[PDB]
Amino acid sequence: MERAMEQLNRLTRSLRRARTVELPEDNETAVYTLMPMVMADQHRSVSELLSNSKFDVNYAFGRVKRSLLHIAANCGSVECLVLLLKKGANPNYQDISGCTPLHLAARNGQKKCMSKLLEYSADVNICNNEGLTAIHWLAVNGRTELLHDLVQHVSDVDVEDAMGQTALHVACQNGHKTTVQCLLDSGADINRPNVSGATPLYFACSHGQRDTAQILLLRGAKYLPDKNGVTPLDLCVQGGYGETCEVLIQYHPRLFQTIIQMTQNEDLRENMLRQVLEHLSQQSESQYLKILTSLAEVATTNGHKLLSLSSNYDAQMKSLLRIVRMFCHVFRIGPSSPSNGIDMGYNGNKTPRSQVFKPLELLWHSLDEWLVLIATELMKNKRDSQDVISMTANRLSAVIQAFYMCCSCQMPPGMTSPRFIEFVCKHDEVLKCFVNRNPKIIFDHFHFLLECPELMSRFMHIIKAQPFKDRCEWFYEHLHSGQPDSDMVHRPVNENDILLVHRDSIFRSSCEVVSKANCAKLKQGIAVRFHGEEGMGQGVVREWFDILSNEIVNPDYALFTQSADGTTFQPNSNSYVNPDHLNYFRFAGQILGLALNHRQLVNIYFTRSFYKHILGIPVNYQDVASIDPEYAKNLQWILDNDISDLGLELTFSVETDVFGAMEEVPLKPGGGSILVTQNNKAEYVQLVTELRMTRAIQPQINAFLQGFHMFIPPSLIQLFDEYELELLLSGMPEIDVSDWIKNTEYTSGYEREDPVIQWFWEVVEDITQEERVLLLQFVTGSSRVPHGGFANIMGGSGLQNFTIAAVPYTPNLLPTSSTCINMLKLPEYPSKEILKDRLLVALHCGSYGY
Repeated sequence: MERAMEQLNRLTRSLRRARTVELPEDNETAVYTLMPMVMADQHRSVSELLSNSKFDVNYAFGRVKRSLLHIAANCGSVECLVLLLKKGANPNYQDISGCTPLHLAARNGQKKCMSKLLEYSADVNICNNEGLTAIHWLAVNGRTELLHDLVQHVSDVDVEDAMGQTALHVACQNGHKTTVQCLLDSGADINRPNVSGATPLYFACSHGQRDTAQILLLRGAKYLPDKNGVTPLDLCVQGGYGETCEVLIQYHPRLFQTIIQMTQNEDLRENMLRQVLEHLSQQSESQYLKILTSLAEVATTNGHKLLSLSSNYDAQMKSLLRIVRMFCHVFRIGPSSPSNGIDMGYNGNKTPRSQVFKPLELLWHSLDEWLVLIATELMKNKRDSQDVISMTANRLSAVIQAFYMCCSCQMPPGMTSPRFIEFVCKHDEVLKCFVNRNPKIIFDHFHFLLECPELMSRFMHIIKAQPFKDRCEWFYEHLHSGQPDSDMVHRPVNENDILLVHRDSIFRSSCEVVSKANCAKLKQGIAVRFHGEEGMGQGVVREWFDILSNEIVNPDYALFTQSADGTTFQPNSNSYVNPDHLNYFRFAGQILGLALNHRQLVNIYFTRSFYKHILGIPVNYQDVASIDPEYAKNLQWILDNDISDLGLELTFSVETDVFGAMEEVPLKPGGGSILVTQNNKAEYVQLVTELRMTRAIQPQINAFLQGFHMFIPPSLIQLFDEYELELLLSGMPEIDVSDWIKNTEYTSGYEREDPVIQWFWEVVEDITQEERVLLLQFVTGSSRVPHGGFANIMGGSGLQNFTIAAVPYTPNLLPTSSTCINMLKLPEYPSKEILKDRLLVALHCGSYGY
């Protein structure tokens, strides 16, 4: 058979060293003298031949200071151990490690070996130098049935290890149940404390173990704390261990309520309790409602106490909100059936809303009363006015946030609560006193209320009379201190996402590289690199933007063209000729947010119209001057003379090239047959402006916004106008006043030093920086200069100069501008008081309408 080699050569090695020889005088050879023979099952014959000998095993061999008796416990034979025990070989003799032969047979499971040592009265209590013993060694090793056969021979089981831990305390820490099954049968103590008071119970919950804690309760363990007071319960929380907590509750239902009281404990990890409750909510519906209803009684308590003027603000204020993010989170998970998964809570299925929101309503009735005060206050105090607005308005704004957080749970994604709406209009006169009191509360408490887009759409009540010098700080303050739509605050960190740039053609190459790379991966110092060239750590970056700036307007690509003013750029309507047409546009919009979000500027300026579309704003008829003034004039004739005197009627459906034939298409959808009624030409002026650009462009423009919106929240930059926006991109320009004085050209009636003009510039010197800059746009659109300055005016109608002309009339009329000529136009203001009254007043309303 296969193991016959072992059968034969067990007899052979007897012959090969048959003649007897005494063991070595040295410690190195004795292990060499017998170790193969013991393994080779000579254990009986060696016990026969070494019955006559003169050496002892305890003269330990080699560096390790072990014995063959340790090997005797290893290799698993007794008949040699018969003779070894006749010699009196001390089992409790130890290595340098302090270990025994027993631990080997324990480690190896040689049962009969473990027996005979105790027949020699082995001191089991001798721990090694590490402080661990056999019984400890086995429970961890999960070897129980021997431990039944072992522990029976001793009564000192309670005797601890070096540190005080019993094997029972160990097994619970490891979850070795059947081990524990035997130890208790063998007379183990249950509530035996460690030095710290740690029962085996405390150890199990630390480990997150279920089934053993079930058992200790059956056999009648006790729920106790440690020395410092920490319970088993606080562990499973800190562990996130849900199912173990469920077991305790079957035997101590008082604990459920204790959980709920933990949520107002600041020290805990909110992202652990979600594991617990979200688990128990799924456990059963009869538990489910008890949870939500139980949460609210804490909320209703804290709120009335929050409104109490004695309570400290910041403490309770999180303690409330620390609850509701779950309470919202649970309802969107919805009612889960008894011992079964989720149910929706649809109509007819018990109306969860009928009960759970009920305890709260006192909070909202309580709420409205204070606001009713303030209305009577503000209305009746307006002539004779610490003020409660100054004192406690910070508090209420905590609660109003609670009223959007709750109501938006019982509506679908992205859909507004109607009940919230009516609440706003009732008190709209009051809320405006808070925003003017503190504008940037809008970022913290009223965040979603006024920056969720469809609400921002609806809640323009406030966004206008939102003060505007607020914006003046906020070109930069809410860029540098962030723009908190949850993400313009901190960045991720990314290193190994390097871009290989193709210097020879960056545009087409980088089109690919970006569309691969992911979004948040690029909100950091971008790893700009070329093919096989380091160049610079990051200073190379600026080449990438600055160069792409001129390559988008690379006219051979046919993306953009100049205005009639020759200075500003706009998208080419006939760009449809391209084979690949739209995909390039998407590349652009991805750029600008990165120039923005990393707050480095760009040198290009576009036409004023193109900004109005980005902000979703409508166009006016002046915006046609970029493409062709003649239509703008032709549209002006319509306003110059009403249709009452008109003989040539217009059609509301006109031949137009849209990258096709001169197709006559309706100006209004379907109503292409009507004509210019006296009450209808306003729309005719309107749609010719819109649908000349829109219909030709709208497939193009949108791809730009998909990427520009990718890295930017649209809800924020509705903040800015169209005249504040171009400055974040190309920087606040420089203005030499003298250079602007010298290049003037006075004409059409005015002389260069009449009283009015001397008094004009007197007003300008009083003006700020962000208003003179808007004057320039009002007459040139363009907002910034070339190198040579105003002496090197780009002009556009040629490189012509900042010019002025007259339109004489009494001060009733206001200024006007002609852009392409880069000329200003002024009705006369015949006095310095007229100037000091009308001009100072006329410029502002003239320089911008609200």
